[PDB]
Amino acid sequence: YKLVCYYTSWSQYREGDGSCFPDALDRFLCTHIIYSFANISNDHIDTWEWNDVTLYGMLNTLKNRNPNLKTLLSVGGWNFGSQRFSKIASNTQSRRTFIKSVPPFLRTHGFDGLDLAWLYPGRRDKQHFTTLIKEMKAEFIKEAQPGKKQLLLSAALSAGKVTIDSSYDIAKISQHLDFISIMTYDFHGAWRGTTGHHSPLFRGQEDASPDRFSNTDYAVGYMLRLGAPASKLVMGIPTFGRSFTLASSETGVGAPISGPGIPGRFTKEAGTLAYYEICDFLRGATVHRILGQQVPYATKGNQWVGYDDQESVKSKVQYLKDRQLAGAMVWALDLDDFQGSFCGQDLRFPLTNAIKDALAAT
Ligand SMILES: *[C@@H]1O[C@H](CO)[C@@H](O[C@@H]2O[C@H](CO)[C@@H](O)[C@H](O)[C@H]2NC(C)=O)[C@H](O)[C@H]1NC(C)=O
Ligand SMILES: C[C@H]1CN(C2CCN(c3cc(Cl)ccn3)CC2)[C@@H](Cc2ccc(Cl)cc2)CO1
Repeated sequence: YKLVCYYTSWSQYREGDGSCFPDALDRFLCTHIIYSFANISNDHIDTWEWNDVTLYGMLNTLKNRNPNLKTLLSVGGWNFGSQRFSKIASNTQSRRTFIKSVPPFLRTHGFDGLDLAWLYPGRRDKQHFTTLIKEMKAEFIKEAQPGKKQLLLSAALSAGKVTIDSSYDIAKISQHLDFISIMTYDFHGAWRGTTGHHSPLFRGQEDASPDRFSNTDYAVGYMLRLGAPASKLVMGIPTFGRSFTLASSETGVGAPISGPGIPGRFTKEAGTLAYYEICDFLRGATVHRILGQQVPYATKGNQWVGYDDQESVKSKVQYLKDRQLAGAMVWALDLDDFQGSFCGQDLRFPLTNAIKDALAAT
């Protein structure tokens, strides 16, 4: 199995114990660590943060004592400008300048591959996305062709049925990608105005949600049916929760809300919490395992958060092993309890170690 784990470069700026640099990462935890994100500037791949070159080095030094560890650089992101990617991918000359810029940059900076994070191609970009992936892989084969270790090409793909149908030619891109990470979280399965879990494993109660699509199992089965080989499909597991402010005394799934949850102290983003912030939240909270969805929510006062814990990520690993998938993907290492100081067990990376342990289990 693969355990593909993201590190985000803006996590260095979080206050106090929230600050995360690559030298806090456990070199033996994951098989692949992906650094997010690189820019595209003047149609060339390029750095984003002022100190990316320093942080690239802190990450790649982890391979010194773990020669099996691979690193990739993820280009794009969700505040990149899909308009910007679209223009780069449709223009024949821009696309070639970008492809040609990628292997020198990865070799210069010590990376083993590129992860494409175009979030998200439009219906009008579906074929451009295929062409981009085909031509990028072709350049990687050419660059290695004299006995080099070939660079890896991965892509992070939406788990949302509407985006999958509009944006991706799954069967074609799967032939060229070394692996696909399906982003099986941030689902919006609840009726408008109500709570729901953003990463359920299955639909659960049939008469309680609008659609059958907003869950991990539907997305995985669908992408396999569309032609992604199981041996290339890496299943996303979040180390963050999505939260809501409750509008009444009701606290179950589908309870009325007035808006997103109160921001966490470190991540400062209403509607989201890192897992270590959730560990803090859990003191005084009530935890419920959602029947049929195989994941917990916690509620306290007027707050409600749907998240994954050690038990639920082991169930998700059992699921992916039953489906013979390639492994698990984790967003993100800096949202796990990487310090080991919040989740009361003294253990660093509690959620990602739980995933690692389940993948290794027999
Ligand atoms: C990422 O690259 C883009 C594209 O070059 C940069 O966007 C430019 O930024 C300058 C400085 O703010 C602006 O004056 C230009 O108008 C922008 N150009 C475009 C096409 O948007 C962006 O600054 C880069 N981001 C980084 C390095 O963090
Ligand atoms: C607007 C949504 C965006 N979503 C991202 C999750 C991560 N995902 C990727 C992207 C790639 Cl390339 C690869 C894997 N996953 C892209 C979407 C969450 C961000 C988040 C914010 C705050 C906190 Cl505390 C935790 C997570 C919640 O918000």
